[PDB]
Amino acid sequence: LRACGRFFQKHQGTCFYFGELPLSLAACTKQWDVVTYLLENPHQPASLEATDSLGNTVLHALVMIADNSPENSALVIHMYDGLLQMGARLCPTVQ
Amino acid sequence: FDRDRLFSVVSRGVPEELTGLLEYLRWNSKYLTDSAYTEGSTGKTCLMKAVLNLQDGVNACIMPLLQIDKDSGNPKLLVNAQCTDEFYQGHSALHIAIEKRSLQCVKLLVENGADVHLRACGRFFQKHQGTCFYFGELPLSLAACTKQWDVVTYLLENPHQPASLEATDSLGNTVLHALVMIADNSPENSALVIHMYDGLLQMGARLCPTVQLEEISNHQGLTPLKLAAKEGKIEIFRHILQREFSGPYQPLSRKFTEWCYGPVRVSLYDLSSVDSWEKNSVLEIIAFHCKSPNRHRMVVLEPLNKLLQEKWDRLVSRFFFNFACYLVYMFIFTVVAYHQPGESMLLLGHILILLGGIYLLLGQLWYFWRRRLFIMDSYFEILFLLQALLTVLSQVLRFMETEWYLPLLVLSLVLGWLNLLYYTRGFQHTGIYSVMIQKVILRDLLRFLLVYLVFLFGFAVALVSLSREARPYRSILDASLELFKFTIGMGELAFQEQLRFRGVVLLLLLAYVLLTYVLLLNMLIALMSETVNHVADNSWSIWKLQKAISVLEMENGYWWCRRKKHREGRLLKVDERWCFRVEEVNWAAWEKTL
Amino acid sequence: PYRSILDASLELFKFTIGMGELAFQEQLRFRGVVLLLLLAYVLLTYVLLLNMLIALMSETVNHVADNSWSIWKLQKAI
Amino acid sequence: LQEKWDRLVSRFFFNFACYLVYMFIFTVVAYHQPGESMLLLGHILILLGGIYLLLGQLWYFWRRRLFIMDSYFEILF
Ligand SMILES: CCCCCCCCCC(=O)OC[C@H](COP(=O)([O-])OCCN)OC(=O)CCCCCCCCC
Ligand SMILES: CCCCCCCCCC(=O)OC[C@H](COP(=O)([O-])OCCN)OC(=O)CCCCCCCCC
Ligand SMILES: CCCN(CCC)S(=O)(=O)c1ccc(C(=O)O)cc1
Ligand SMILES: NCCOB(c1ccccc1)c1ccccc1
Repeated sequence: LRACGRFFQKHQGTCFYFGELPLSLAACTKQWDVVTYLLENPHQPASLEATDSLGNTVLHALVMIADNSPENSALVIHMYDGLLQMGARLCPTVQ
Repeated sequence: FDRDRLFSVVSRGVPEELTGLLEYLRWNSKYLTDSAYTEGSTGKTCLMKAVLNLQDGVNACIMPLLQIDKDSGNPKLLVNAQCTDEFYQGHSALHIAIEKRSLQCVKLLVENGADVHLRACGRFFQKHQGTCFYFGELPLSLAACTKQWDVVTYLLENPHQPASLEATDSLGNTVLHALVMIADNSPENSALVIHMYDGLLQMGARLCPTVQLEEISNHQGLTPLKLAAKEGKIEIFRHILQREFSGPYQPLSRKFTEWCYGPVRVSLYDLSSVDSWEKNSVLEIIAFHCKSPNRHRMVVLEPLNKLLQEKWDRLVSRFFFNFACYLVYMFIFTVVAYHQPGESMLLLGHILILLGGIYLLLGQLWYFWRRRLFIMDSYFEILFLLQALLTVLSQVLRFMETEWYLPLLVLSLVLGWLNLLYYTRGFQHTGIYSVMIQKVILRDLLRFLLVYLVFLFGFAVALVSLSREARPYRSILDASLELFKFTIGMGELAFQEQLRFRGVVLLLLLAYVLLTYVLLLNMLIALMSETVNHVADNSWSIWKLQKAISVLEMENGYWWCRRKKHREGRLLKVDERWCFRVEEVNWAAWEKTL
Repeated sequence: PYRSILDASLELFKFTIGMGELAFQEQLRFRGVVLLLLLAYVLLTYVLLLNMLIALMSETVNHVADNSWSIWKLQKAI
Repeated sequence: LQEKWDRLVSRFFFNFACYLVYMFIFTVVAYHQPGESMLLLGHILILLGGIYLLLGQLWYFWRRRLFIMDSYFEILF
């Protein structure tokens, strides 16, 4: 599901950009237990190659929400590596 | 049994020696409240001595002392007796008990009939610049300024005589007002005052639910929220604006969170006594009635930051229309000044600057009449008045055909162009840049001028007197002018052979040079010392204060047309209040919450 | 003196370069007032120089010398 | 020291006022140096005033002879 309202779009104002997918939302918020289950559940697994209205994937969304603060950047990097490493299991043929 | 023996035994705390006191009082038909047993210096009674002389927390002499007075048939009460000195008027034994931090004595006095509403209104307790201790004037207010929870609850809910949070002192200050005044901006002090503020306010919902403690106004007409704005105490001022509670004490909140979604929070802020629609509001107090240096930091808080921003956006068109009308008026002024001796347009131009001068004159007179109660923030308001007065005077002089009309017209043109800095505050580009001129730049320029001009006169008189004998400087005005040319880098320092004392005159001119250089370096050093100890963030807050003052003036409209004030926010049930929705996004705080 | 804006602008600018001719010109009827305007221009201009000097001064204290090496590398990178 | 200053603050300004009067006479006489009677009276006052400051400062330095920039104005006076 793609939440593409003006509140979720990135702009100068009252907004919360996290990408537009539940997988991207579960990645911007430091929620490991949610993000793995969404990716490897047997009912309907999410795909890291999914893109929002701007074409941003999960890795692109993490970059945009990443500040230069060293508390924020540590979690974004750790989330970045974990999603990238787990992507080698679910979709090895996709870079 | 005289005063000296009685004062000694109560100090030593030996009830066994107090046996003969009752017999002596009955024999002489006297009471403990009589002037014979009170120190004439202040009016201290025998009970007051006992409370300040404590052992193990309870003075065993107090109880026998109190029951003796009851047996003595005193028409007054020793417990309710107060001092009579000018400095310590109204001081009582109950005040001493709370000060000594001894709940047991406070329990003892009220059980025997202590009046909890005794008002210590002496000069020592009144707030003034000097040796004083302002805590309000009631024992309840004293028990609140001192962090004594156990005392303050018992005084409020005791079955003998319960105190009331709605009680007021000589200035009309309640318990909440007293906490505000004694509240410093230190973050150890402000934490206890806020915690005391919430606790008394919450407990007030139990003892007096029908009474709104936050809306009680003192003799100055200020609520506890308005008093914090006037006193410039931002730390407690911020908490009241953003006060939020949950559970049974939810109605006591002023900030109601509507919905929170990640870093984005939506909160309904109460605008009661805050919106500028009502007279003597918090916004008006900060801009005009407040005089603390913190008033620029209080206009950037929420909801004031968004409340003033929305007012500015509505009135930004009025600000530029006012700016455009001033540019047109000054464009006419400049053209008429230049083309002063085709005559019909000059006459029309003279009329417009005459009508314009009256318009600014009446506008500024109306402003100062409204500002007469509290008057550097009005720096341009004075200049806009002077430009109007000189323009009116110049046009009046032109009617009388006196030649001095032209100098006044030209001085008005100079002042009018300089008044254009007032409209730099309407743009973020120019507003922030022009902040650091009135605060430091303009003040220290005056310091150098006054000192330098005095000794410019001293050297000018010296040069003229010394140069009067021949082997230049014919008067003070001339000698002042030549001496001033050294400052502008055009001073003619030459060995003038026409003077008999040619050598000495050069020495005076040289001595003036380095002595003046001392003044420039001192001024440069003075300018230099505040730049290092300066915060760039203050420039943004000071500019917002300048816009805050501006929007409040335009809300009143023009002097010739008073516009109806529009109330901000909307009436929303939260118990319905005129709340103001504020949308706030904070990634840093949200991530720390995760 | 001061026959036009271009002339009057030039004489007023000479004060900034330290060559301003501040004299009591007897040829003018309002000789006293003209001097007051010239004097008022001097301190008012000095306010502008000091404000600019203060503005220049405030970023030097809050400056990092390491940025100069990185900015130069960006210039070479471009 | 604050209570001593409050008691002697009137003496400080009286000393200041006497110096302003003395310098006002000094400035007038210096300017109007070559009606002659007032100039002669003005010359006498600055002569008597000069001796007064001379004797006052000599007495000060005699008492300060044991321990001598804090006396910067004492030298100038
Ligand atoms: C568009 C053509 C205008 C031609 C010139 C007319 C005279 C204008 C006089 C003038 O300079 O007014 C300035 C004023 C705004 O100043 P302020 O209140 O911001 O001053 C700030 C001080 N700190 O401006 C106003 O208040 C608005 C103008 C009102 C015009 C109608 C007047 C009707 C009178 C009966
Ligand atoms: C009111 C009219 C005065 C007319 C001028 C009279 C001469 C005054 C001379 C003068 O300048 O005295 C200054 C002196 C104070 O200096 P100081 O001790 O603070 O110097 C500070 C140095 N650091 O002042 C005093 O000591 C007080 C004046 C004494 C007047 C009576 C004199 C009687 C003599 C017999
Ligand atoms: C109009 C906003 C609707 N929502 C926000 C999403 C942008 S919401 O998801 O319905 C929501 C969220 C949180 C709370 C709450 O914290 O009380 C209530 C409602
Ligand atoms: N070209 C427009 C420049 O605007 B100014 C400006 C622009 C951005 C930030 C700060 C200021 C400006 C110019 C002169 C004096 C004061 C401010």
